[PDB]
Amino acid sequence: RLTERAQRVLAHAQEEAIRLNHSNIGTEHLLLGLMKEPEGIAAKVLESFNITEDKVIEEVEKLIGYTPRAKKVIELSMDEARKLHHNFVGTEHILLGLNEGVAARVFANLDLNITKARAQVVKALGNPEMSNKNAQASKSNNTLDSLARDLTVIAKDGTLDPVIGRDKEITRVIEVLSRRTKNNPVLIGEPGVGKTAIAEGLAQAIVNNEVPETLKDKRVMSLDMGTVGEFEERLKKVMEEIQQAGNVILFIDELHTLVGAASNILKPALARGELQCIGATTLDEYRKNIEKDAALERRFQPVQVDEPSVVDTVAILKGLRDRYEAHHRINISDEAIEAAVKLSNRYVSDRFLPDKAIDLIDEASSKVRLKSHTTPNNLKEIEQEIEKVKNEKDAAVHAQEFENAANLRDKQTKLEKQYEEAKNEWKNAQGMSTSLSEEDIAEVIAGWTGIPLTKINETESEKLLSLEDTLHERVIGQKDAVNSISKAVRRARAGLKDPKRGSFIFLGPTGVGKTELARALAESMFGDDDAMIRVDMSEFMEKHAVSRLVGAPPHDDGGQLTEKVRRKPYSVILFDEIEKAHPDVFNILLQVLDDGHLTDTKGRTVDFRNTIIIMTSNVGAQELQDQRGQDYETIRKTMLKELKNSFRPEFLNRVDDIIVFHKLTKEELKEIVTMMVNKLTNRLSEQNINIIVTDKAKDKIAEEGYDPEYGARPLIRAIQKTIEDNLSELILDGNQIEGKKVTV
Repeated sequence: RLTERAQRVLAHAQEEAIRLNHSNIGTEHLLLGLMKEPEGIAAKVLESFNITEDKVIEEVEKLIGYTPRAKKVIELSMDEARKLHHNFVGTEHILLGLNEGVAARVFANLDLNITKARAQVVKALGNPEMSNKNAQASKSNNTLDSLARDLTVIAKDGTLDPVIGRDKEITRVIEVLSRRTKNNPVLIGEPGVGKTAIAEGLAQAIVNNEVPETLKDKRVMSLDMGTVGEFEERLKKVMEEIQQAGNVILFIDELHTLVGAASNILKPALARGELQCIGATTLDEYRKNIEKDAALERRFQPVQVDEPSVVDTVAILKGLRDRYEAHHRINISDEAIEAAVKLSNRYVSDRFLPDKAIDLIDEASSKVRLKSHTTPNNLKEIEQEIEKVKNEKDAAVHAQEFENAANLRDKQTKLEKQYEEAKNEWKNAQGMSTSLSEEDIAEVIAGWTGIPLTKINETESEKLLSLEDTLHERVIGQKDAVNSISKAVRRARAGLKDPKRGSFIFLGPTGVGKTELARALAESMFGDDDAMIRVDMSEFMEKHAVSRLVGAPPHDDGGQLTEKVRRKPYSVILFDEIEKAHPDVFNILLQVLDDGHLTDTKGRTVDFRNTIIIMTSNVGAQELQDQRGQDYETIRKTMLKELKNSFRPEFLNRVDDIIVFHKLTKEELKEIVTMMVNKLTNRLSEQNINIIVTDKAKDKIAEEGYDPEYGARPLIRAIQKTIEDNLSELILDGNQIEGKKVTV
């Protein structure tokens, strides 16, 4: 039938009949629709000559204080289709149909059909705009108080200060009011980290008035969420007032309203279908609270960026790099910014990097600022010079010294003699200036984590360089397999695997570097081995696939490890004896191997690629006859086949690498025992005691305990069994201690 040009406002002038509830649908539905709001859309050009638009609004709005007269206005409006050389009829020739639509009284809003309206048709384009670019009928074309306090005017002071970077984000925010659905995005995750300062980005657009054509009217107010007998009847009061005033928005500041003094206070007024504002909730509180309603989970749009990304933080950081510089009184060599984002990026597994890196602006800036806080030892030596006798200088006044005389003015002259030097070298020595990286990185995370080693130094031009080397220092051997890994998930790093996507097999007996270099492995990785978690795949069989996958058909025995790592922000996993099982289970252990995570039943989808899992085998004592010195390719290919006997390439094509044991010898026995000596060097020679290494006893007992069954691990205890008891010898000595050395 009709078009988009202001039949828009006749469909919603039929909503103006629903708005204004009148038994004659009046021209003030056409015009109090056509004037959508009391804003100056006065932009109708006829407030020049005779009749004010706002005067029409007031007097016809007192007349209320298609109605076939105005259904003939539909006709006379369609009569204007050929009168002014058009295709179609536009937006204000409704009013050029509005003979009847006048407030014709003593103050008549009688409407000029010609008078200077023809000069106003020399004004309006007319025959250029027939219709339809999509439809080109746009805008200017041819208690009310501290209960809702704001920051909008406070930003419009300029006192609130510009954060930067969220152009697309605040753009999204603009798009949310373009919904017909969900007028807030509940920013989830870590809100208010700067996401409150994203709202400062929004009021920042208000003070800019980059805030558009339309949205300059309504404004952000800050809610008062505090306590009073009843708290809430006042709030129900102020609801109808400012909601009736209706030219603002507010926040839920922190909490969705689930309280006792009540929860459903004006949550029914929300449920009245009204009231565009902003809520507040997090990731799992979207998942709890907002989803706990599932009408909250209906009504708002969940959006976040986190406690955020990289160059976002570079943006807002180098933008606020003047503001918080007016706080912390230092300013930046931006390599500190680089290394800061870089390192707390590498670190913080449970909290997030960047508002914690704003907190690094706090810690590091507070650190240089605390070589920069209080009165400035040699200036304090000058203060000792200020600090010999005023605090006892004087009393010769009290009685008859002929002596007041001397020592009085001796120390008058003598101090003031020795004084203004303090001013001179003090104002000189009141340090260097900008916030350098090196030590306001190194010193400060040394104030947090430490050692400018694995905990700080760690540029991976260092450890990726000496990587294979470094772990090969720990448990020697398998260096082929070592940089088969260090190579292998070297190219997990530099992004060349999937960002959510690694498994490594053992070939030997336990604790030969299985326990010990799976140990020393993760202890090299992030400096600490504690991440790594065990199930044998002799253990995960059928209903440890139940206690691996939660029940309801067969209990909450699901996950021997699930709820732990579910709570954890970081872990590493090692599993054992894989083709001790059959090709059937390798699909559920392959379900561990999936997803860029695992799907068990309990809690959360996250990354894989930050750390590693590891596999282990021991069965191939048969192919040790192959070792009894055939190659990597021979025996790895042999138990790559014998591997593949039970295995699945879905499952195996989630495993990275076959990892050998170069079974070990008595020599590697001797040398990991030599590492055990270097342990006691590393711990108990910290009393810095010298060491007799008697190779009689060493190769004696080493010769003894080279276990065919157990390998090396238990013997280590069986070393110390005597040996550290031998230390007790030494402990009960206190004599062959630091600097000296005995054994047999």
